Amino acid sequence: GETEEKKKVLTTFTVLADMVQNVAGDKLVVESITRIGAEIHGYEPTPSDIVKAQDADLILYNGMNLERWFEQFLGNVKDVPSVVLTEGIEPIPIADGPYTDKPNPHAWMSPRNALVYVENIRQAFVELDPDNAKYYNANAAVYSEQLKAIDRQLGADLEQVPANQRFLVSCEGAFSYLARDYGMEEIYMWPINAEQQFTPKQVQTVIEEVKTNNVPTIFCESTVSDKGQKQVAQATGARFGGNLYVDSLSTEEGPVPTFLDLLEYDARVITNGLLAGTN
Ligand SMILES: [Mn+2]
Repeated sequence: GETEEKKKVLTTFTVLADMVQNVAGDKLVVESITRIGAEIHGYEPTPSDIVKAQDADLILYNGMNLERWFEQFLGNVKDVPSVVLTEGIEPIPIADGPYTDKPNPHAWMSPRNALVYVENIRQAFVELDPDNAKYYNANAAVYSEQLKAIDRQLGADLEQVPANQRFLVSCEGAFSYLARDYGMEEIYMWPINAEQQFTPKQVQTVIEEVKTNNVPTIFCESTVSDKGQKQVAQATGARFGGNLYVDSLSTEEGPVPTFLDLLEYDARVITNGLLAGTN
């Protein structure tokens, strides 16, 4: 009597992938629809993506319209349970552009929020695989504990840059939750990823705001263009920080190979970017 196989949980992108894989341990086999630095807001699902979902015992997604392409994707697969890892989180509405004041989906950029992400991942696993409950709870318990610990570090990290200098300018406004948590003023080229290609007025606005605040370093993300941000960089003298990570982790090489890494790093390169470097 063979013990049989392990459940297949599918997730929309690489960040959620690392989160779930940390609550599943070796009990479940986790897979992610998208591969590394890919625009996840409007990714087009290949046939393989469709077939996977069909042969997956559970599909976990962010919700809050993060993966605009989900509703459709899930539409063409029979009864494969689906749960939104975002349930419980009180959203921050979008500022402008299309999706005017709809929910900002980037809630996982808030360690405080990441905790409810992990509770829901946990709950779905005990129902999906009741036998391995113990493990999932032991995993989540350990995982939750690290979130809290890094949360302390994040807060103790950003409070360095004085209150009236805590300006986090970026490409997409994905760091809104991280900003609210650690009292920062956000400055972005566009609210959320959409029709996009942004506009010269959006970059124009970013151009003045940086000046009306003397932000020494400005960043962008590893999933969107940097052609727009750099302009504001070499036309405002602000130092162009590298890429911050939100909608996708990185490789085994490079930084941000794990979500927890993602938090420590983003904030770490943010804190010292707002410290010196005006001229
Ligand atoms: Mn995004």
